[PDB]
Amino acid sequence: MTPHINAKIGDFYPQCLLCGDPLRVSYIAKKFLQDAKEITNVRNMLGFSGKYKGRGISLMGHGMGIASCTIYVTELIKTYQVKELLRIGTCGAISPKVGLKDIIMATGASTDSKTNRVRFLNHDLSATPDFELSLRAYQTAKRLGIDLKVGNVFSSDFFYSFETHAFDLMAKYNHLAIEMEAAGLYATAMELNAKALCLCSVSDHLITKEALSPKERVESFDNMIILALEMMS
Amino acid sequence: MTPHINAKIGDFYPQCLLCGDPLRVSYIAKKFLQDAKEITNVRNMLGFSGKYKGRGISLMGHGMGIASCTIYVTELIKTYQVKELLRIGTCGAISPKVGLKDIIMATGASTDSKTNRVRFLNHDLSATPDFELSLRAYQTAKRLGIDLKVGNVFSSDFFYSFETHAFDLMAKYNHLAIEMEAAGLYATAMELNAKALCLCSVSDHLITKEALSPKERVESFDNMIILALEMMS
Amino acid sequence: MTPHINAKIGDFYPQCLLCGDPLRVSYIAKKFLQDAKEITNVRNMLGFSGKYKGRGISLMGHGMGIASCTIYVTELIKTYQVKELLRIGTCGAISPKVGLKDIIMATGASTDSKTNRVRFLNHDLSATPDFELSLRAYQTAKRLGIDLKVGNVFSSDFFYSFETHAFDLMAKYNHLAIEMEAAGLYATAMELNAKALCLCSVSDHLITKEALSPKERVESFDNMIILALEMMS
Amino acid sequence: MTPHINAKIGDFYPQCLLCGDPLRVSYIAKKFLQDAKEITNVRNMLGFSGKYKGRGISLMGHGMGIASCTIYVTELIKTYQVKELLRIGTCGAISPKVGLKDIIMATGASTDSKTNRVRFLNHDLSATPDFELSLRAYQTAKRLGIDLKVGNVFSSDFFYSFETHAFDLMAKYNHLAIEMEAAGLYATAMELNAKALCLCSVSDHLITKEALSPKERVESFDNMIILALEMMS
Amino acid sequence: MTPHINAKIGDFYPQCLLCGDPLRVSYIAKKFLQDAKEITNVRNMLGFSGKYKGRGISLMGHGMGIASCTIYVTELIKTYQVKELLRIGTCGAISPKVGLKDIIMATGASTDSKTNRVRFLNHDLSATPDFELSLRAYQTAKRLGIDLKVGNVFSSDFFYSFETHAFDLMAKYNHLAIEMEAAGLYATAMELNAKALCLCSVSDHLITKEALSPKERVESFDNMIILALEMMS
Amino acid sequence: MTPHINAKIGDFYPQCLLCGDPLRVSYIAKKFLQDAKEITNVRNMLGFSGKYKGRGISLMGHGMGIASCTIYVTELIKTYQVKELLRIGTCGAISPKVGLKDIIMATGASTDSKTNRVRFLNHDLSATPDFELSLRAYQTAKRLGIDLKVGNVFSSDFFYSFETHAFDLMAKYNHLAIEMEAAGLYATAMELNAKALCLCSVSDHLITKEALSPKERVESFDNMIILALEMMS
Ligand SMILES: Clc1nc(SCc2ccccc2)c2[nH]cnc2n1
Ligand SMILES: Clc1nc(SCc2ccccc2)c2[nH]cnc2n1
Ligand SMILES: Clc1nc(SCc2ccccc2)c2[nH]cnc2n1
Repeated sequence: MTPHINAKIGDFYPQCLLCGDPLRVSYIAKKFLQDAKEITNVRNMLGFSGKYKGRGISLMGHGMGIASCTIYVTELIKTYQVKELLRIGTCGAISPKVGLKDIIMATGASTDSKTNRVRFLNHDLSATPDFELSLRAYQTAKRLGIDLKVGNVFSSDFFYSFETHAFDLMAKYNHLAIEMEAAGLYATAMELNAKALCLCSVSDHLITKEALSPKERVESFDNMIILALEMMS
Repeated sequence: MTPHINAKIGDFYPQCLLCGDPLRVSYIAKKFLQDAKEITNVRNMLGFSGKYKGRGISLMGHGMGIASCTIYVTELIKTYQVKELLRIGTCGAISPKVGLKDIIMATGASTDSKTNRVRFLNHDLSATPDFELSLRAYQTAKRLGIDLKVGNVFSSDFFYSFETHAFDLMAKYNHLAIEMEAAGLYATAMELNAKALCLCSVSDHLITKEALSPKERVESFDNMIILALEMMS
Repeated sequence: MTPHINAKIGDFYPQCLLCGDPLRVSYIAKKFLQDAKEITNVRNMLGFSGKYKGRGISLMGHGMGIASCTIYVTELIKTYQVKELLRIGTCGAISPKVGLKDIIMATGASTDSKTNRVRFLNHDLSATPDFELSLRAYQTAKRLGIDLKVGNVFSSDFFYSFETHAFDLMAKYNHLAIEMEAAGLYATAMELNAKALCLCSVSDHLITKEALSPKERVESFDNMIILALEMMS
Repeated sequence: MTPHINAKIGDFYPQCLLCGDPLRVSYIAKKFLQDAKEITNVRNMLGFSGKYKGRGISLMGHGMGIASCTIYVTELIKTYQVKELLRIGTCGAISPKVGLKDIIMATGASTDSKTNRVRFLNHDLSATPDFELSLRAYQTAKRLGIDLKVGNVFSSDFFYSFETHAFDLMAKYNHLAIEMEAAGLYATAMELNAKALCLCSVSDHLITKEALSPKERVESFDNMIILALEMMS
Repeated sequence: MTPHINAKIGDFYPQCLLCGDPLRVSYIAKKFLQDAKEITNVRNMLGFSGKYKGRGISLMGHGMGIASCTIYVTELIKTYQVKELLRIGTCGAISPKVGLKDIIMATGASTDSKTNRVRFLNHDLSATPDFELSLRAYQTAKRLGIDLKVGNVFSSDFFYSFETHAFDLMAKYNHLAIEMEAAGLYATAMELNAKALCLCSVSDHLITKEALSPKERVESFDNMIILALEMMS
Repeated sequence: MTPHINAKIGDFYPQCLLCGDPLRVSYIAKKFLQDAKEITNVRNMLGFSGKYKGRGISLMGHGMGIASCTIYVTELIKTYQVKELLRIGTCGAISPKVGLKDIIMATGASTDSKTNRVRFLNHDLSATPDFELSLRAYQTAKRLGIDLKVGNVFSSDFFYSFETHAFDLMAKYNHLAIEMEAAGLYATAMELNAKALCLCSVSDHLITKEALSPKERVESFDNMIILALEMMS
């Protein structure tokens, strides 16, 4: 066991879906998995293992922000032997190319965090997902007829940004939305030689000023959840 | 009313005790408060309002990491009108000046985060608590017979550090322990003109490798809890 | 029409293949294109327009280094209306996952340059290629029987590195090879909403010290050239 | 002896008051100490030892700026065995919370200097005073009926700032005034395990545009001087 | 031989003139040198050796940007034994002190590159030329009656700057013009204990909006070329 | 008229000689000037005006450190209309190219300070002297039979360095000696369009550990003083 996960070694399948919200994770387990079992619950951060269309898959909450996400992903890889990590989170749209509830695949995660400079020689680590997972997401979305939006996200240490004046510049450089964990997921999976990808659905729109309720952030994104389950089967 | 808290405006008392672990918040509510009511539970991050010696006291979990802590503290101040925020938690000791079950009061929080540079003109923000609250902590601790250890902590973006070789230098510069949120708590409270303080309990020494027993950990944390509840009376 | 290119507006096809060495551009024009016409030669940096399997294709040299590459790519997009830019070249391998005559597709370009910090709010820009172009490269490579190696490259301001001790850490974080322009190609193309990609051929392994023979180098580079010309068809 | 102090070892008492201006130091010796002796004068930087209410106390000039202050404080601690260092300087008010000639106690010293990044792993050192000295200053001011203003100061390498547009932001983050040495005093005393505190009286007001003459900067601050002498007795 | 120069050891004279444009180098060889021989041509980057007034002198192209220039200068010094390197390039005027086609001697080369921080402890390397070469240029210009403008240049990684709003500030700090290689020439020659100087003629004026054609950038600067040849004889 | 200088406007001649030590300024006034009058003494930082060979010459102390030097130099230029500023002092040699009683002329001043980044867009300012003044120094030194050693110095915020292991790298890059103000003198004078230069005398070699005798130190410094006074004639 680890300080933040109280499952047994082997309780996790090698493929794991992730959300920051452990209640979205619980929602997915109850609605979409067969024979789902809760396998961890330290700090109320739930994780589960179950089956989708006969294939074992795990689910795990990763909390909010790069530091939190790095903790759980690090332990999932090094202790629990997880090989493929698919984040399915929420994000704030800053580009006019996307609308509320669109699903974005993050081809790269820019950041205002210092974590990657600390990791990577004080240089610019371009944090990126595994290409095969990215390809699988693209192909599965096409097979399902889901309009997958593809581009960079900006992973911030701030939900309440001090730099909103810079969002248009971010969008000009192909950042479709802002969230807070992808760059940490990506850099941890690069560190540890694991396969990771980040999808996020648009829960807030900074141009149109739209925002979903907390309940809607759990329940409104079945399309992104089903996309994730299909690509992992 | 916010994406991360679903309490009604007015549910929070203006004095709030915070922990990273929402189950520790739950423990405090059930064991130490009278008439405790759960008031928020988005993302399983529990908060409560109750009374201690007739005085209204709120409790809120804030998760792991500066970014997570900054979300909750910002919303508590700006939406729920919280005025005093007392963070309690455990911390890994790195200084020979502290030992097991010591309680540290952080009069400064250094960091490897980029957040305060983003907040503060790319310069060095000295992240400090409210002085009156620190004085209140010192006077209450003396009246309870607690020998408070006072110094800096180091707030890291990394639980699994890449710089363990630097702990000794940290200790030389009067950093007694490492944790992961104090600098964000303090910078947010300075931004927003609120009173904040961080106390942390030594259950593990990262240098000597000494660790408390599980019943000593419960006992040590209860002493902290009482110190915190007494200074909010 | 620009200080560095003396072609007439309209001389460039909207799809352009790029190399750092203008003599390699010349080699490609004479060996692989039909009706090739030299269209620019300022500073001896040659560019050409010709046809491959009836399709119009342009070629342009860009010199060595992010700053040099950014000049040419900017002018090609903004003045000559180039829309797709495929960079091919050699790169020094640093990862045990690649070997001699492997072809790498860079889905991210890290850097020791300050350019992307200057472009991007002093934060970390994740410099990434156009996803559709990368997918086109992967599908074309499979149809030609090429096993494309996909990962990051590190774009350095230094040919003669002062940080050779850091190559292993670079490789750990999924940097397969080092070159000197991809991060600038990618950042310029994101700035200007153009589609860009970088492929590089392994003729030298900087770790194992293995090197191709001069006829193997020609042979390896021709395979790249054909892959590039086929994806622009 | 040291390059910058020509006193004998043992000439300094373990408690020392500091000013940047050696003529304020001389003023204090003549007006407030019994049997004051000049004990050092290299570079015209005067230092003294004498008695206040029967208790031995020393005085020393530290010149202007972090670099200058670091030199004298370093030598006072390592060669002359000084244990408690109380800076009593001047500062420029940037916050509407304070007026001309108010006395500020610096709970922390933010800075635009690079010295603490050079000292502290290129991270953010939150430079802070010794808590017991801070407490003593608070209690002595109360006993004397002095209205001690308490908060952060910003220690700058610039008296003539290039960033006056940022002063309101500084004040929002609880920086009451700007001066040029506290962060260096604090970081040197943290380095060397000594007790330090910075008090400063407001000699310039950046909101009301007030400014004292050079003579007034020596002679107008008896209240802060007497506060210092009382807390050290 | 080196990867970027295919001359024999000894083909270069110890004194070498440099331009970024290998066609300006070729122009000088044909128009001004006796018995000029082309001695290198990798990547179309021409170099020559010939005689001026009986004295052997070499010429070499260095391409565009600090990274490119660093490659050729490094190899010229370490392999080809070049002792004195005189850059005679072009630049964009940002100061009202100079006009189109003025000749500037760069007493120092500021930069937005990270290369010197990577070279020099992450501190500020003030990149400067050899004083004796500077003196020789001053004296030769006086003997020839050429009005040599003297001050700093700013060496940028950007020809198309994202910071034009800062050019007036640059000019205030005695930066007469902007170019892209001097800081790299200067830092490489400091690294390797060689003598270097940068002269540049104004080919673009950012205040008056003037700009020369590509042909004029080769042919309009005989005065700077003859100055260079005279100081090296 | 300023917080740090109490001379009357007009008391300063437009040519000023500067030293960090005000007692050295005093020494020069009494030994080398005619009709010397003390004109300022705030903080014991003495300044004088007198004549040398009938020419009016001012002297001013500037203290230790870039921040201290910048205060005095700014006030001298902006309030007292000083136009030429010649700094003389001692410096610790770090290069094998210089030895005891050599005099160095600093044609560049590197630094570990953040001041020039704050002044100059967060980029690298190459801090350089006025060229005409440097030429005047070189011509006067030759006429007096002095073999001036010309190169960079390193201006540090630290007298007691934390980076002594880096002195050799400093020396490699043509830093002949270390001192603590030249970069600030030079940056202030470039900001304000004044002519400045720094000469420093080698009385200590920080590598070889050789040191002058106290009478050799007086003798060496007098030779400097005469060189300075002669170039201001
Ligand atoms: Cl950093 C980030 N920002 C947002 S919207 C920020 C936002 C804040 C205030 C007002 C409007 C919008 C997110 N929505 C889901 N994940 C997210 N991550
Ligand atoms: Cl950095 C600093 N600034 C000031 S007022 C700066 C100031 C400069 C120009 C005009 C008005 C005010 C101080 N007064 C006493 N100590 C101090 N330290
Ligand atoms: Cl960085 C640099 N910039 C310029 S003018 C830039 C410029 C760009 C766009 C429009 C007007 C001017 C140069 N001219 C010769 N060398 C040079 N180096």
